[PDB]
Amino acid sequence: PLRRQDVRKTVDKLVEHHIDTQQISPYILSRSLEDYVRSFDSHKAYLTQDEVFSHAFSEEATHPLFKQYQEDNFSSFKELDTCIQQSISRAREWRSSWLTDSIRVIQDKKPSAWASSIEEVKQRQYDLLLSYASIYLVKLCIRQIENHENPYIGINDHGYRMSPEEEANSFHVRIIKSIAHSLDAHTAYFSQEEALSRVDVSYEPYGNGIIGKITLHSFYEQVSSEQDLRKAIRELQEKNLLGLVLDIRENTGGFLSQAIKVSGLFLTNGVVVVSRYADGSVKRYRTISPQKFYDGPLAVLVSKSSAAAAEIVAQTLQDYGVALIVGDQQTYGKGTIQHQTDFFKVTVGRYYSPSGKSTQLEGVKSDIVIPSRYAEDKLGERFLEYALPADQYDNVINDNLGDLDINIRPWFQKYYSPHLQKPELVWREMLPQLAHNSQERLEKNKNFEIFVQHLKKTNKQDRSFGSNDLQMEESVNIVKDMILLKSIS
Amino acid sequence: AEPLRRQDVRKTVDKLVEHHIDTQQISPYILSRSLEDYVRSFDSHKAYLTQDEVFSHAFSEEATHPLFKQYQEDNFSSFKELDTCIQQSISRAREWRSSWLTDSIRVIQDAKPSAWASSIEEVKQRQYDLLLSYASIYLLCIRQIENHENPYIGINDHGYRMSPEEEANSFHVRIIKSIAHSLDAHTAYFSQEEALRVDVSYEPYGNGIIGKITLHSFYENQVSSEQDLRKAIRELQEKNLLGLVLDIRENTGGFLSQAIKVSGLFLTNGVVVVSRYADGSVKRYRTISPQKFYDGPLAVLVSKSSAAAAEIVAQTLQDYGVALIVGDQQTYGKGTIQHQTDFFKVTVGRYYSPSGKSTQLEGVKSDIVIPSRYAEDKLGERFLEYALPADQYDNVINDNLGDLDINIRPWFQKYYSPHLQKPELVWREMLPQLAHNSQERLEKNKNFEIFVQHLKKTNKQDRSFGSNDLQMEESVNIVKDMILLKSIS
Repeated sequence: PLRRQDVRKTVDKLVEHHIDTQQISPYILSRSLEDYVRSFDSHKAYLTQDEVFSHAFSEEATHPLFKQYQEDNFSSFKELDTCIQQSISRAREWRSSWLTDSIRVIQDKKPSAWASSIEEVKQRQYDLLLSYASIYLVKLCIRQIENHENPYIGINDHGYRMSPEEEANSFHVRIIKSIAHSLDAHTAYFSQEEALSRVDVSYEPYGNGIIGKITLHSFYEQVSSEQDLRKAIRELQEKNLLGLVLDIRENTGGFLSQAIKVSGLFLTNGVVVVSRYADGSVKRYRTISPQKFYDGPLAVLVSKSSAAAAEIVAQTLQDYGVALIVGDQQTYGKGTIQHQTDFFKVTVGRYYSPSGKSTQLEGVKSDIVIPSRYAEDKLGERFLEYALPADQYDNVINDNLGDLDINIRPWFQKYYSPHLQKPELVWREMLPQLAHNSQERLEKNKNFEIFVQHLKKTNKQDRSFGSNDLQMEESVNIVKDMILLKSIS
Repeated sequence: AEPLRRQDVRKTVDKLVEHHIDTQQISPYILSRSLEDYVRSFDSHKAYLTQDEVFSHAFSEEATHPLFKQYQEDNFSSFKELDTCIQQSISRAREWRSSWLTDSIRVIQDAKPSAWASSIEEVKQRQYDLLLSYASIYLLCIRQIENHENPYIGINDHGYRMSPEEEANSFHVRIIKSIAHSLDAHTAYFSQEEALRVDVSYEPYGNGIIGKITLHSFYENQVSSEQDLRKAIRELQEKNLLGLVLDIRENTGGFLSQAIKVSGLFLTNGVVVVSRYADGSVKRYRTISPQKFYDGPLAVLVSKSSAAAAEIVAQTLQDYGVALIVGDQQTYGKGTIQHQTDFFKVTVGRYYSPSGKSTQLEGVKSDIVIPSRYAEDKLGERFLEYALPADQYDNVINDNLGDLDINIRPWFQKYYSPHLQKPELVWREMLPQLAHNSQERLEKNKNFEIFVQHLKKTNKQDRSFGSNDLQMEESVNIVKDMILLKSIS
């Protein structure tokens, strides 16, 4: 199936629900041609810049796509899939001669620019197998770089060449997946064929009480992220809980449903997160009794790998000023919404915190910087190939209850609005004092001084920074300061 | 220069025992030890003699019974007998070495007992195991290990055989030094041939800082340990000095005059240290204006190596309860005074803390235990030969003025007694809360638990405990609790 005409109808099912773009344009197409050459190959060893350019970026290559797309032609694309074969044919053969001298092969870089000279295309295709070769630490190997090279032939799962009609899928599947990507970073296309269908807890003694350390790896869902934290915090309160550090440095996300649930543990009433979509808006409220489960100093420890769901919690607990966000200066920065539907996984709406500030290309900003593992690594959505720009929404901290029906809306006014959570000042007030001490503590810490060098690869001299969690130890020290500072106010 | 006759040794000793603390008369008991110390001074590893050769020449009544009376007659037979036997084994062990030299390549092989060997062969192995020891550290010896024994056989530094007097000279010296050692641990003779600051750092804590100060010694120019401390503290008081750690882990003593002045920076008025010589007693007052130089929480970090003036400061500050002693379970235990006068050092008296407790041999006890690098090692006064026993003296915290002449007390009744330093209770009450938190914090720390293993050499895998002072980091944490525990009161 999947004849040439299937693609134009396939995408119009998608674009109508897409978040920012709802109509194809040559701007989308020029990159639709690029993602074709970036899904294959991600190592840039098959082609020459000149060869890439003339077939991927020449005006003869870039601007006839329209109207060709509407026209279903795909010649500029078909020559590219013809041009790759020539590069493909060259690769295999080069390797055939090395099979002969295999013993020599055994002996033991993404410029975003392909090699200018063909003999340099040689050397890297030559230095390509070295990746999979040196991981151990050939026949078994050579297939691992060919199985993903073969869909441009029409190959079966196991190796047999299939009919042109089932060879027609791959050229047309990889023209649509190369389209879904160009719209934005978080949308790929899924074929039916591809559509086959907890919490660490520790504490440290301090004064006549303790400081809680809780690591949450993801928002999952009587056992959930909300439930286990409740179990932990309550168990800690047996000991005199004086402060709390919340670790989401490795939280790669989870249920939005749980992000609201966790956030409500440190809030009384009010909006937690807002998301518009293509049309409308929904302010996902949080309603709880006057009691907050944990009412005290709270430090949220994050990293560049902290995710959307984690960022939503961090950004929201920051706007209400019940939590100081410590860790890397900026979180991952994922603030978009993706949904299913075969098969599309498309970005449809933007996330917003109660203050209307978004986490889309900038993340949750840290009030106190504590560099994590990924500090010197370029990690974040901003570096994904097609990431959407940042926006902001109206501030909703004081809720007008303005997005409801007038049957329920009065009910809020009487019982939800008067006990609305007021953003706090006490913790963000002592912030310039806390940031000063942290900076001084880190500079005077030898282990942390080493850890910084170690990230910058300037640790020519070999030093060890111990076996303690350095990012956590500082966060504990920040909470120790918060407690004492409050105790003298 | 001058050699020494038989009659000289006794004359020199009489000069040595004139103002000794516990012994002013040479008894046979003291002489028996001097003969025992003679072999041990020569043979440290017990690798030259047999049990009997040892036992018969020193330990036997033929060896040790006639000692006292012979000594009065200025005769030293048993020493000459022993020295002769020493000379035999030396010559005996050297003709063994000569053969070991021929086959030297084999010697390069690197594949303290309670009692001497009960057979020549058992010695012959230890003598061989000695070469093992010297070669094993590598990672020649035949001459290096001769230097110790050469002056026993009449061989000088350069190796030329000395005159009968020059041999009798060195022989008499070795006797005297052995009689000296046998009086007590710190009395020593020196033959006429022999012989011829403050680290400051701070850690930020809340709206102020905690000061770390390392005092390597009590030195007394324009600079002393006291003045450097005053300057250190005053510079620290520019920032808000909330707490203070005083480090003396590697302090081995120094001037008593500085110990009095250092300890008086944290005390208002009263006795700091009491001295008792063979006759009479002295009270070292500290009269400062009621203004303490430093008024606040104070942790004093100590170790097994800390002595002896360092102990005086540590225990005096402990008795008034202005300082908590943290560190090793016990200090060195040096609680005696050495006078220096062809010169010798005589232990002439004992020191006492104001409460009347001696630092010997029990040392100063830490209120909170933070094991140092000597934690597994056996280090203290009690492990030295002929160490003197522990004593006790009257308490003086309520100062009699009884040691002053009766016509000078009027001043001290008028301006000194009404303002005595009263022992403080504020900090010693925190002790159980502090000791509990300190114990838990260490056990929950990975680096410190690795460090403890590293001491017992249980760190089979090479795990690093980091490049930070673990004992200081904890000492700061103890002060951090002390500040909070006071802020709530």
